[PDB]
Amino acid sequence: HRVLHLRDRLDLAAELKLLCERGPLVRIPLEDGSAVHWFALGYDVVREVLGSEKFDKRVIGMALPGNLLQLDPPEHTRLRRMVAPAFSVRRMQALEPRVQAIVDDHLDTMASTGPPVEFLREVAGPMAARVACEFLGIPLDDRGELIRLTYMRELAARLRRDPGDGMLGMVARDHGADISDEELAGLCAVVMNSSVEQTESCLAAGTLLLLEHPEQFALLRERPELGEQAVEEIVRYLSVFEGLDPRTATEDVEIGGQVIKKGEAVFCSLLAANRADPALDGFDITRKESRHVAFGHGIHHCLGAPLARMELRIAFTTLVSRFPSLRTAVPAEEIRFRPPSSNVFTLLELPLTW
Ligand code: HEM
Repeated sequence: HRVLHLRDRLDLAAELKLLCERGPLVRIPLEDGSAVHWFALGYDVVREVLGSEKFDKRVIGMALPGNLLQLDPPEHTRLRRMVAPAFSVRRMQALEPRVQAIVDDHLDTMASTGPPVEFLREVAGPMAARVACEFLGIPLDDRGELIRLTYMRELAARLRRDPGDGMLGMVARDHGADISDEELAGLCAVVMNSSVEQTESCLAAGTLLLLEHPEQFALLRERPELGEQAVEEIVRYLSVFEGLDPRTATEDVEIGGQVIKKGEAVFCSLLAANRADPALDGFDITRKESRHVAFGHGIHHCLGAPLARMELRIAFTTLVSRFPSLRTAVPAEEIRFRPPSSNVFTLLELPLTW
């Protein structure tokens, strides 16, 4: 369903805009009669689908342990409840100064190398990866290699036998016998993946978005208290996680005024839900409350959202303050974005100068 990923730079492609005009829930019977699929395109219907207990995440026509996105209740609940305490408000507050210092480290490297910089590979990527290591509690001597590769079972088993700090230590200390080596390794892999894919892309493309709106780049500098609002507006506008794994109805269920039959698959487009409403779509960090589903909704709602929200706030606020003269080293119109795919949305490189 490639149409759900068609963009014009950061905005929706006309072809996808045209599709959204067909209403927030669109029935898509396959041309071969093999199935009936649905596109959930509106904010309310996407929330209705994702909150419903009447859908599962069955495979339809690689499964890895510790991957919450491939579990349904009650197994999903069992694993999620064991890892959830790593993201409490208490734990992000304890972690904030150390994340601030990691961000400052990478912006120190940037200011010393001097311009230009390829911001994606040289700043955003490493920053996101290093924050992930700190959150996870990766031992210092493993971080360089772990990041270079993005082994995991060997790493997870060793840390499990001697709990450290961070999320992995907490999990092994409090649930050592209830989580296997492969499941702990799977958690580690998802966190690294979500950091070097989703978070890195938000950092790089969000910097571009701010640079394309220099009034707001500067506003965040003069009013850093806007950081939290800025993050919500950035993740809404970017929608780097564009479309979700299908939800299959386990029984007939009425959604958005239509009957989704047992066995039919619903594809939620976060991109469309976040962007298709022309009314209030303009990028504006002074919006006090953003209407978006950039982190999903329901039992699979992004487990890392507290970390992502804190890391992005720290990164963007510090960046605009330390580099008021930042600008793209090429015209914004020349930036390459990855072509339509179910993979995370990202630009391919971001040359910056200052
Ligand atoms: C800007 C960055 C991020 C965005 C936009 C994002 C987005 C999302 C979305 C939309 C989902 C729901 C997928 C679905 O329901 O099919 C999700 C799930 C998840 N995310 Fe994030 N994510 C981000 C960063 C992170 C980070 C930093 C972590 C670190 C732990 C993380 C861990 C997870 C996990 C484990 C799940 C699965 C939860 C479950 O199935 O119960 N993500 N993410």
